[PDB]
Amino acid sequence: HRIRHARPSDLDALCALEARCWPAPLRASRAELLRRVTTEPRGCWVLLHEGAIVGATYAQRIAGPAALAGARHSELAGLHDPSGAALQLLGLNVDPAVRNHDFGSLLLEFVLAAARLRPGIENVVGVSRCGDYPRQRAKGLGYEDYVHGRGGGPRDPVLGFHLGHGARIGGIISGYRPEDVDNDGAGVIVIHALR
Repeated sequence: HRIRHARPSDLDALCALEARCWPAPLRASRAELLRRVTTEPRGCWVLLHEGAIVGATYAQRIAGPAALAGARHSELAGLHDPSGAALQLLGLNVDPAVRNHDFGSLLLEFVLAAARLRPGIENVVGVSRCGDYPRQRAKGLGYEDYVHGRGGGPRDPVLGFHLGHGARIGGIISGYRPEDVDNDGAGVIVIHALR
């Protein structure tokens, strides 16, 4: 394994990794993937396995956790605040063929460790999602109750990824990502406190 900063040359691999991790409606464009790496150059990392980019994390520095209120998924570049006290996770992709390596938790704990070494960063936040909500929507369960685990069943795997490491839920953004039908267009704010 080897983790390094993302470079504009990795764009073809970052798009290839994006296509394996997400279906067509949920894929970032080549322009957006380039927008992230060039806007926050020292805030994006790639994970190399067998000489290939099997993992990628994007992030930008914004004002704080409150800046995500009523934010759309596509209209996120405007939040960039280089003097802000919080680092926003724009994405964390791990190739589906390397899931048994637990590389996902490695990239997350790497970002959390790198953010605690940058002066001024107080929180690592992001707008997560639910991977198995439609099975609960058919049971009558609401999104907010399912997200907060008040339904009785186990926590959502995509949310439990951040909850398991130490993230607390910071709210739900209605209509955050209208093409994310499995989440009813919603988005869950997770907050990784650092101190």
